[PDB]
Amino acid sequence: MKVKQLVDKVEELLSKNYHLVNEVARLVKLVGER
Amino acid sequence: MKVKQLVDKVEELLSKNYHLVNEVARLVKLVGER
Amino acid sequence: MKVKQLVDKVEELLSKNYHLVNEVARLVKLVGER
Amino acid sequence: MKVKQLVDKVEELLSKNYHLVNEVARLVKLVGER
Repeated sequence: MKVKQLVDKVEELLSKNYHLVNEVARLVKLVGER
Repeated sequence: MKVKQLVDKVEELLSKNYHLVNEVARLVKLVGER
Repeated sequence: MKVKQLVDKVEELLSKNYHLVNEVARLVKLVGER
Repeated sequence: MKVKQLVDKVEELLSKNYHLVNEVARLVKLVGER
């Protein structure tokens, strides 16, 4: 199923973005608190 | 429903991005006043 | 159609996270200088 | 919209996301060598 495969890929994309946004939030916190 | 749950997730990440971009802008302005 | 709407939102998120990460790199360089 | 349009877009997003994840890893390493 082409659409099911695409949605699987979007799900993984969204998990990767959840984690990278957390990483960025940490960097931004560290700069703020120097 | 999977697609709806993924839309909820992207919306949460869009809001988190919004506030981080705003925080970075605040910090750049402050650091530039040093 | 739910999938195309999800894909557009993921595109928006990725574009905004590119901007965020660009600005974080700029901020990190700035705080090292200033 | 055709399924093929969505598949091609999601492939583009996956490649763009790959580089985003790698840029965040690069920044996390740089900050961690504080």
